[PDB]
Amino acid sequence: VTKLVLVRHGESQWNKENRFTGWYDVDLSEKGVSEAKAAGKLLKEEGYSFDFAYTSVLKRAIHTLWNVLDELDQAWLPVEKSWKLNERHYGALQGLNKAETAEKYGDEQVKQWRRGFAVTPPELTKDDERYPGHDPRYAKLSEKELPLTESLALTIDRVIPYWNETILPRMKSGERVIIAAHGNSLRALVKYLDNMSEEEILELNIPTGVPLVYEFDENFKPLKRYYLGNADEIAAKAA
Amino acid sequence: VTKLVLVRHGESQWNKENRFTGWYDVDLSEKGVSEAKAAGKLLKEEGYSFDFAYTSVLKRAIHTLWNVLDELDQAWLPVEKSWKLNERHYGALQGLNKAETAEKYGDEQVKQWRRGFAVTPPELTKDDERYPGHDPRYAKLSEKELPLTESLALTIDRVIPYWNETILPRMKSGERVIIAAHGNSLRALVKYLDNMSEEEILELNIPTGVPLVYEFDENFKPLKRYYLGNADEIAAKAA
Ligand SMILES: [Cl-]
Repeated sequence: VTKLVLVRHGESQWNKENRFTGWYDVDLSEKGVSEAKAAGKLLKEEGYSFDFAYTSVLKRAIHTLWNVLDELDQAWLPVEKSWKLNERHYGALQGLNKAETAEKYGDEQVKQWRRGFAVTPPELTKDDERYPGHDPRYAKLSEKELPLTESLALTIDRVIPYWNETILPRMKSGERVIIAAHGNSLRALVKYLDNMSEEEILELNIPTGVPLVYEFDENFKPLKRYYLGNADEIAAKAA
Repeated sequence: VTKLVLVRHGESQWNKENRFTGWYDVDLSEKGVSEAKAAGKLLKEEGYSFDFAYTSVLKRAIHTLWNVLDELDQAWLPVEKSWKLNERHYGALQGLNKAETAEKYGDEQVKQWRRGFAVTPPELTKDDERYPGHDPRYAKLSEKELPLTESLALTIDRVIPYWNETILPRMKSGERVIIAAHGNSLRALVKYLDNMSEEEILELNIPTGVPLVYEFDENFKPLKRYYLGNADEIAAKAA
């Protein structure tokens, strides 16, 4: 049995401001730093250690991973940082306040923009300051890879091949992997591993700062998955 | 003209205790964290940015690099962490107090153990708790690669091939490199780049927390090297 550990980052400064974030590279709040450190200490105490780590190119995830690795005394671990694990891109909604947006355009419209499976937020133009093409960390991306907007469906289209092309082959080689990433790139991955429908994934929100452990059989079929930590605290956070 | 930036980490807790450190994985003090952050801010203000970073597997160097990358807003940068950039291994002296050692064995003997070019500190045995073979981050090393002790000469024997086999080819490919490392692994590299003799390198101490910039010609021969920062502060630190 091979284990995989997933961790969603904690509170960012834009979560405190209630803003759509997407690929905007906002930092963790002090509270989200504390959540990362608590997750790493809990992993140590439950006896987990790793051989390799994946994360995104967004600092709220990278800093989560760095804090977890420090609590494990594994700052030396090999790390790969990939845009393919980035949060869903929120198009022209990036930076707007969610409550103000719901007031101006309607609650139902925001519910569709946030959670309709293949519904896309309104698009950026390439001349917008927020277009990823202007940012040096995406220098190697093609037009087609640079998003103007993403739904969960489009997020799935880029996270699952990376899982299949890169992360899963490394696990098959016997390496113990940790992934530190984001709400919708982890909803994408969990939808796939758990064979969930569109209707099922609609309801799922992964709790922040909570280790999610997958067990895989000899054929790398998932056998079970579970959270580490205080059950009442975690289940509340998942709501 | 291609540029390379070197940075030595700052004060560790064992530097404050005046202890031989070597491969012992001690953390930065608050003062050494501040030095890392100051070096990164200075690099930003002087207009430097990077495409790739190398460091050791020792957290005082890794944490220096992480703080520098945060000040540059390049936490997303690809990082390679290699034991081949580790500090010189201090053998059985690791953990001892330098002043107590000089008292018990003599000042001249400690001067030879610290700085005789090919003089080796007294050796560990493989059963010692400090033997690197017991530590998971060296799992892939051979007996021959696991040190019992190192002189500067032996440090050179492992740092320069890594430069020639790995770092320099990446620079030739047009990538802007930063290296965050240690006193004697950087003395090894500077001896080589500056074509210094044994007598010359004896005197050289690279100041901590100070960007050292190399310029390379079209044939990757070094053309010049210089420090960034306040000259009086740096020259004092170099003493
Ligand atoms: Cl890293």
